[PDB]
Amino acid sequence: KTHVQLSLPVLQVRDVLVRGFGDSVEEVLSEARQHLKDGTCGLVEVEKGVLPQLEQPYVFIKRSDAAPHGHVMVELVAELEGIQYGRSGETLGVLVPHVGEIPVAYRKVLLRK
Repeated sequence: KTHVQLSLPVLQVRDVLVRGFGDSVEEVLSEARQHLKDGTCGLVEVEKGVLPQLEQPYVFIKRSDAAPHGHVMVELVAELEGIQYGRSGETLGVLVPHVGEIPVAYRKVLLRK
């Protein structure tokens, strides 16, 4: 399937134990896609002071379209030292590994895979 319905646990930035997916744009996009498939991917909602508490490169989910079955269509865009790899809509949040942190909410998304 080109798209997969996912429900992503929304984590508070200060709870997050593993604050990024790796060390290159290509690795973080790779790791993010693997964790999304394995159901081991969390979402942090981006506000003032969140991104400096996480590790670059960042992986964002961005709205790819204006929402089947409640699931917002999203795609992945990475960022490293102010350069983005991908072009998409509004940020829904930053992806991080989920290692059992308690979420505050779930974000229903349709991921272009």
